[PDB]
Amino acid sequence: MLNLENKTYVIMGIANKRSIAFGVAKVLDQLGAKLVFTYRKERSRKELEKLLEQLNQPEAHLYQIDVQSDEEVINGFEQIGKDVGNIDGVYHSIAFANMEDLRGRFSETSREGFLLAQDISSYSLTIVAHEAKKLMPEGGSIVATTYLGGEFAVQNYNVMGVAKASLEANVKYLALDLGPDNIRVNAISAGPIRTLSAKGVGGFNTILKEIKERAPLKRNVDQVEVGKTAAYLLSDLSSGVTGENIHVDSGFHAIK
Amino acid sequence: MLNLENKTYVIMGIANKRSIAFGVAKVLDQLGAKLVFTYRKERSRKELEKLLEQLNQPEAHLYQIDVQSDEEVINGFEQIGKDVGNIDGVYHSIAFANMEDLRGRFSETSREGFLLAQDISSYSLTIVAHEAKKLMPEGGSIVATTYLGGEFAVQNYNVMGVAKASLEANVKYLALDLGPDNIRVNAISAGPIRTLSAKGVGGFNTILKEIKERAPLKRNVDQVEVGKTAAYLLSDLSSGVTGENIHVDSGFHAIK
Amino acid sequence: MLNLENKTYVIMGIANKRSIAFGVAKVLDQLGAKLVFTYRKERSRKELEKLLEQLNQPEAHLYQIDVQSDEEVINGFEQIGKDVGNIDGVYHSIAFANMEDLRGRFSETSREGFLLAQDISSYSLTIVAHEAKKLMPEGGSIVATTYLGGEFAVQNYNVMGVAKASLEANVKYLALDLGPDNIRVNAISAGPIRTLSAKGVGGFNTILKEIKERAPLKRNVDQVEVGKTAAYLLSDLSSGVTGENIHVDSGFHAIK
Amino acid sequence: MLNLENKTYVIMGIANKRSIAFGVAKVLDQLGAKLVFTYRKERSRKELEKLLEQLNQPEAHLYQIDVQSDEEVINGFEQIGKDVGNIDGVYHSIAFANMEDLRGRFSETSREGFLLAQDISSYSLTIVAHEAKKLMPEGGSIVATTYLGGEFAVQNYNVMGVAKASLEANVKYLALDLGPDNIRVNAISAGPIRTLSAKGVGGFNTILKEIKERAPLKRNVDQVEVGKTAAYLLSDLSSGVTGENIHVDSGFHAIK
Ligand SMILES: NC(=O)C1=CN([C@@H]2O[C@H](COP(=O)(O)OP(=O)(O)OC[C@H]3O[C@@H](n4cnc5c(N)ncnc54)[C@H](O)[C@@H]3OP(=O)(O)O)[C@@H](O)[C@H]2O)C=CC1
Ligand SMILES: NC(=O)C1=CN([C@@H]2O[C@H](COP(=O)(O)OP(=O)(O)OC[C@H]3O[C@@H](n4cnc5c(N)ncnc54)[C@H](O)[C@@H]3OP(=O)(O)O)[C@@H](O)[C@H]2O)C=CC1
Ligand SMILES: NC(=O)C1=CN([C@@H]2O[C@H](COP(=O)(O)OP(=O)(O)OC[C@H]3O[C@@H](n4cnc5c(N)ncnc54)[C@H](O)[C@@H]3OP(=O)(O)O)[C@@H](O)[C@H]2O)C=CC1
Ligand SMILES: NC(=O)C1=CN([C@@H]2O[C@H](COP(=O)(O)OP(=O)(O)OC[C@H]3O[C@@H](n4cnc5c(N)ncnc54)[C@H](O)[C@@H]3OP(=O)(O)O)[C@@H](O)[C@H]2O)C=CC1
Ligand SMILES: Cc1c(CN(C)C(=O)CCc2cnc3c(c2)CCC(=O)N3)oc2ccccc12
Ligand SMILES: Cc1c(CN(C)C(=O)CCc2cnc3c(c2)CCC(=O)N3)oc2ccccc12
Ligand SMILES: Cc1c(CN(C)C(=O)CCc2cnc3c(c2)CCC(=O)N3)oc2ccccc12
Ligand SMILES: Cc1c(CN(C)C(=O)CCc2cnc3c(c2)CCC(=O)N3)oc2ccccc12
Repeated sequence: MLNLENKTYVIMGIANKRSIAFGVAKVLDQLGAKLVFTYRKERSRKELEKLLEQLNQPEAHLYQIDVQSDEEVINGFEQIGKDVGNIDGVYHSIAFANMEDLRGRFSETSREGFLLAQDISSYSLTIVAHEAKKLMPEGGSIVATTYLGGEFAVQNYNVMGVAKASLEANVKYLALDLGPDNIRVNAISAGPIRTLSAKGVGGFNTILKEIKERAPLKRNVDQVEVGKTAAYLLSDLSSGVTGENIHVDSGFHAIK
Repeated sequence: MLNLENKTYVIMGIANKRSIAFGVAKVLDQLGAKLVFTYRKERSRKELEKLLEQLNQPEAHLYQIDVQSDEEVINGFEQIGKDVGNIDGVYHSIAFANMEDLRGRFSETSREGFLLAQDISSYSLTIVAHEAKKLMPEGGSIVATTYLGGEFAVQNYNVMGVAKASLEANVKYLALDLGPDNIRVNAISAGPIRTLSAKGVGGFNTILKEIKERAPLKRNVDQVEVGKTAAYLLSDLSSGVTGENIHVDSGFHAIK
Repeated sequence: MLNLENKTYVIMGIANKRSIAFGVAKVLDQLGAKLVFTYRKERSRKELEKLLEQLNQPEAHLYQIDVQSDEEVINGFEQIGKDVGNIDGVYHSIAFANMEDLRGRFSETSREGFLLAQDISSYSLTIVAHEAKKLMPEGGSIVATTYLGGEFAVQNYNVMGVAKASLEANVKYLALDLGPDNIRVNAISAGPIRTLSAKGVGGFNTILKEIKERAPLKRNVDQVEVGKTAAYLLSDLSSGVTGENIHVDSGFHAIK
Repeated sequence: MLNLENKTYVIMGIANKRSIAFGVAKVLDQLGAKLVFTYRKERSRKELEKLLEQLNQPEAHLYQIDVQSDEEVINGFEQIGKDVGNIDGVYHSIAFANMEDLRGRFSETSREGFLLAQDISSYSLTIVAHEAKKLMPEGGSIVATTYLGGEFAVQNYNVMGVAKASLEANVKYLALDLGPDNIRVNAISAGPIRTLSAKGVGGFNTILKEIKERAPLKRNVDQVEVGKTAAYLLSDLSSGVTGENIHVDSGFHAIK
């Protein structure tokens, strides 16, 4: 159990050493997995290669995939299959909204900002799952990252809250559709973590303080803690579990 | 309480006599409310006028608003304010997805089909709320229609399930944003009803049969039953209630 | 709709003018309903009679029923049926735990304290429903009062939180069992209100302050607001609604 | 990660080879854990010893603890601490209701039957947690078994449904109370499994058939699958997770 030595996972959404998806990569790597990484723009390839040398993987497998492009997602997973073969799962950690939409009054959200968030943060999972399934003929596990703001209205989270609720339903619909193909689809609801996606978010230290003061474990979580739950979900330990959303958040989801 | 004689409501999404929104109109009308109706295309105006004569309203207030158009939503509510004055609330009953997306494997959903459903079925509430609030300077109530498929993966509901989950989160975010303006925003989760939106949906009679056999009240609900709950939500009876999703479904939501 | 003139409701759990159940009584009374009141101990009868003269009911119908006694519940509803006839519904607002259990560490709860809370705060609904149904041969509506602490762990609520979760499940099981008899069973999740049940609860003003600062309506709710939702639930306006838990809490349930 | 060689767990509620808790024991045992077993009555000791020889544990640690007795729970965990030392966690799989209460109309449930179910199926976790914490001075993990009938009204589950809702809230309150002591408390919501607790349950094969036909994985789960999720929850893989209820049910919780 949990020896991932002959398993291969595609990880999407690493930006830097603080990325939640890099906590996932470190844990899967320590368990022996072969890892494939995707990134949005060619400008990020070098820093990502360099970051990933930390894992000492025998081969650096990196692919430019902008999930806004059908062509890039299809072509990318096809190239992954040609280069590395079939895979055992996908870790999805991609989200975006225009910054102006993460501070406004939500009622002022533009149509374009709303659809943009849905496209990147929710639809991306659907097309990734369809293309990744082609590499998983004997089944596999797909995991997406979410936040409690998809379950409750959190101040400022605004359009991303609606995008995460969409993502969370996307996970259940994919679980239903792909279950017969022995592909499980689950989410991790991570507590707040200081990453690049916290940059420009006002009052972020106040959010971190509230968890510390109120959550059952009276502390915040980190990327490795999300990564350990991701290993469980990506592995056969979680074989009977699908369409689930596991909170890795020091118990915050359970209190009011 | 519940005398709606000096109140005005805008109702969006009546297609015909079987529309859920027409059950809402009949109940509000019987309570004495003045009603304003919107419709998508000019081709539908005459049948809608004719249908609405059944309510014997002293004045027929009807406006062409395609919620896919920012201009039409802004201009429409502005014209409503000029013609009838301030309003007390809005009933939103608008949803759409391409039919091909309501029978597929969900994983095969196109980007365009996904975003289309989000645009009409979820974003429409956001822009309607922003424009309607301009007519509600002393506050008001906004109600949207949803389905259990936004909370759970239901077979075939597919892209509409993700759109309804988005709508349901939209309701909570709007409730948070507009609460300080004394505007409440709530949803009704209606059980299945044979309307125009059931047309082409395979196995619809099987869905109706399952409710009859399994729901606590052992019967299906109707449009007037949704309308009675909509009156409660649109009126001051529900003054302490916002961001809520009330199931009008014979108890089906409560069983498994 | 909502003319309750030829309807009779039994209200259980009024202690004084601040009781949530008295907000319910005032609203139902203003709607024209005939009301029957129960109370635990004979010592409370006079103050309750006096309090209830405020409603100017043509007849004072009051019954001593300690819900810990099967005999008193059976005999009480039987006497109600003999004196007033069949009823249209029951409003249940009864809860108790030993004070020592509402401040402890929850893990230190005694077996006796735990079972006491379950007995009064949850089982009471089950036996009341069974005895009340005998007075509702053409159907009716039963409503119970709950708190968000039954859905989430709230500090200090402790054994009452477990008792309310039990009550909330009791409501769904009763809804399923009694639905075929056209008896609906629902809960109201009231926000915090300064009543006799807040007495001795440390930090209660802090709880009230958090709602004011964080809930969508940025204010606390009152007993009349709960009473207006109770009228909706007790009346035919809510005819398609059962096993539901409606939050009357300024939207607090919808945020995090 | 997940090497449980220097860890000790107490497992409560094994009846025979089909017990969910025995699936838990097999998985933890294969991971290298030392196991301690409890049982209700001395009559069961021999069959349990014999069953447990299958695990080839170097020492057979078995204790008679009837969770209805405060003395037996306190004395039992105290004896466990004296014999084996500190422990790393507890797996709780104990439930009971009178059979007459699992087929009735729920509204006919006796006070004694209701409280009995609460006592064994819910309060037992509270006292076990308080006594077990004494053996976990550096922290630990407590896991309880639940069923979807604690979240929704399932036909016939009746008083056990209310008992499981109570258990599920018990888990959140314990998580809050014990979090500062670095003790995590979580539940597993297992899908239906043919065990001794299915004996006498009418229509059990129909329940199993519905999962197979409707759940995302289109199959039922087994005791080992619950055991693998229990290993995750009992180990440090789940370090940021508490007050959670993980569904091991082929995705059934996610559909309607
Ligand atoms: N940071 C937090 O507090 C939490 C974040 N989350 C969620 O976790 C996920 C990842 O968050 P992060 O905080 O680790 O984000 P960050 O470190 O900024 O990584 C964002 C990645 O998302 C990528 N990304 C963003 N947009 C796109 C796109 N259109 N196509 C492809 N990738 C895109 C972004 O470029 C970048 O990856 P690449 O460098 O591989 O491209 C997101 O889904 C986020 O919503 C959940 C709970 C708490
Ligand atoms: N029928 C059912 O089983 C249930 C439906 N619902 C929901 O109820 C709402 C209304 O459903 P309905 O079943 O009454 O739908 P229907 O009678 O077909 O009315 C649809 C309306 O939605 C309108 N509509 C659709 N797309 C658009 C658009 N882009 N802009 C403006 N209006 C649009 C459509 O034209 C039409 O109204 P107008 O004739 O006023 O335009 C929808 O939100 C639907 O998702 C919920 C539970 C159960
Ligand atoms: N106060 C609050 O913040 C909230 C209370 N609630 C709930 O509302 C319900 C009523 O609360 P309250 O705050 O109005 O309580 P209070 O005004 O103290 O009334 C308590 C009643 O509950 C009665 N009661 C208590 N125990 C028993 C018993 N064993 N048998 C019969 N009645 C019992 C108590 O005596 C008394 O009524 P009578 O005077 O009619 O007997 C309770 O179920 C409570 O848990 C919910 C949300 C917020
Ligand atoms: N079987 C199923 O379909 C499911 C069961 N569950 C739950 O799983 C748990 C265990 O179920 P099981 O189906 O494995 O039950 P079974 O194999 O009959 O074991 C019951 C144990 O619970 C014990 N038990 C029962 N009552 C008591 C008591 N008062 N004190 C101490 N132990 C008690 C019973 O004796 C026996 O253990 P011991 O032989 O160690 O004593 C229960 O909490 C049950 O509610 C959840 C989902 C699906
Ligand atoms: C917590 C929390 C986060 C972290 N989190 C859970 C997120 O999901 C962040 C998602 C995100 C998506 N798009 C952008 C940004 C963040 C900032 C930079 C940018 O230009 N676009 O973001 C918030 C935004 C507002 C309020 C709270 C939060
Ligand atoms: C129930 C139920 C409904 C009713 N319902 C709750 C809905 O929300 C229907 C929404 C809907 C949206 N767009 C379209 C259609 C229906 C049919 C005609 C069309 O061209 N587009 O629709 C289903 C579709 C699949 C499965 C179940 C259901
Ligand atoms: C809010 C809130 C309440 C109000 N509420 C929702 C309740 O349900 C109160 C229930 C209650 C039950 N039994 C007793 C008392 C209160 C105080 C007096 C007594 O001797 N026993 O009580 C709390 C107790 C602790 C923490 C928060 C709260
Ligand atoms: C599923 C399912 C189960 C399995 N399950 C999840 C359970 O939790 C069973 C719990 C249980 C508790 N007490 C007793 C029994 C079973 C049968 C023997 C006895 O004398 N008492 O039990 C049901 C009972 C009715 C309906 C469905 C179910």
